[PDB]
Amino acid sequence: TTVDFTLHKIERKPVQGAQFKIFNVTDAFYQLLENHDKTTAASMISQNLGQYVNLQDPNAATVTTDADGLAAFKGLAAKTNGRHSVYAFHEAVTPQPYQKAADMIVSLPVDLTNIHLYPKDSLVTKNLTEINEQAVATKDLHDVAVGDVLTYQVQFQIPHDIGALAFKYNQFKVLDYMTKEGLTFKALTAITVDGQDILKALTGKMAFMSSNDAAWQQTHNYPFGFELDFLGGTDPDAVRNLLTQYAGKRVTVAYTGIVNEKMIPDQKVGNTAEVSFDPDSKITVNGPEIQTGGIRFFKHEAGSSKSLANATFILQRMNGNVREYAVLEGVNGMAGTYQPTKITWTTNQDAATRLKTSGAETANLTIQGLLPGRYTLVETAAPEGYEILDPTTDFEVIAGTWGTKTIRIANTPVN
Repeated sequence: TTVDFTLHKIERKPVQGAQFKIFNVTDAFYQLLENHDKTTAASMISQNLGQYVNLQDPNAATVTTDADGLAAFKGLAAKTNGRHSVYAFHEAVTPQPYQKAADMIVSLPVDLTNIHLYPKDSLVTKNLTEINEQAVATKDLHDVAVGDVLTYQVQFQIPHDIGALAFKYNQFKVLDYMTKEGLTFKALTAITVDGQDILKALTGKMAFMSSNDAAWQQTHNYPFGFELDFLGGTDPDAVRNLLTQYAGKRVTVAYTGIVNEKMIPDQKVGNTAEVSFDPDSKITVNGPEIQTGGIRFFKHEAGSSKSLANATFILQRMNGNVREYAVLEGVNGMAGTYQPTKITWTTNQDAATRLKTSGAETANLTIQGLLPGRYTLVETAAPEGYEILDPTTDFEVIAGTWGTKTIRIANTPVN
C-alpha cells in the first residue's frame, strides 16, 4: 500500500535546482494495455507523456533536487483502483547550463519499497532558449504574446563512427515540427559544434526545407516545421568530412520562429524533434509547450442583456510605476474579435489602438495573443444613446486561457 521514490539527478557532477513532477498514470497505462503490449505502452507514455497528462498540473506533486542532486517522493500509493499503480516522472524546470532529463516511467510492484531512480538525459534534446533575443529559463511551459520571436535549440550527438565505409552513414536527418498552428518559421540562426558556427560551411551543401517552402506541404503534413539532411544535399562528401572531425561531439541547431495570429489560447502547443540516420531508426524528443492568453467582454445596456456595438476601448497595462497602452498590428478593419499579428506597448495613450465592440450576443469584444498578468480595459467612448458607467474595468488574463469568464461591462442609457 506504500512506496517511495528517490530521484538522483547527476550530470560525475550532482545537480541542485532541477524540479521534478510525479504523475499517476495507472489508468492511462491500463487503457493502452487493451490495444498494446506492456513494453509498447511503457514507451508510448515515456515518449509523449503530455499526450496522457497535463504536464503543468498543480496537484501533481513536485520536488526540487538538493545539494546532492537528490529528490525524494515519500509515501506513494501501491494500488490505484485495484491496479498496481504506475507512476511517470518529468523534469519541469532545469538550471543552467544543464539539459532536460528523459521522462521516465515505472510500473509496480517490482517487492521494493525504497525505489531509487536515476533520470538520465535524452539523446536528442530541445529547448526554448530566448524570446525576442532575451534569454529565458529552461522550463516545460512558456507563455507567449503574438508577434514574439522565439529562439529554439535542438541538440544531438554526432556518431563516433560517422566517417565509416562498411559509406556507412548516408543520411543524417533532423526533423522538427508542430502538429497545431501558432508559429511560422522565421530562420535557421546557427549550427554550432564545439562552440563554433559551422552554418556557413554547410549552407548550399545540406538539404534544408521548412514550412515556408512550396515543397513542404506536399511532402509533410505539418503547419510548422523544418527538415534538414546533412548527407542529403549537393555535397554530402564534404559535409561528412566536416562532421567526422567532430565525431562524438554534440551539434546544436538554433532556429527562430514567430508567434502568429493563428496561435489561440486554451491550447498548449508543443514541438517534436526527430533525428534519424536511416528510415529504420529514429531518436526523438518533444520540446517545451507554449500557450498564449486572451479575454472576452460583453458590453451591454445596464440591467438588460442588450449588446452595444461601437463602444470604444483601449487596453491598459502597468510596468511598475508606468501606465502602458496596447498597439495592435494586423487589425485594420476588425471589430469585436481582434486577432492581431503583434501587440506592442506605448506610454502615449493617443497612439494606442481603439478597440470597438461588435454587437454580438455572447461576447462582443475578444482579444487574443496576450501575456498573462493584470490589465485594465479603459472605455474611451460609449456608443450614442449611452453614457459610460465605470470608466475602467481591471481584469486578469489567466495563464493560457480565455479567462475564468467573459467580463460583463455595463453602459447607462441617457433617456
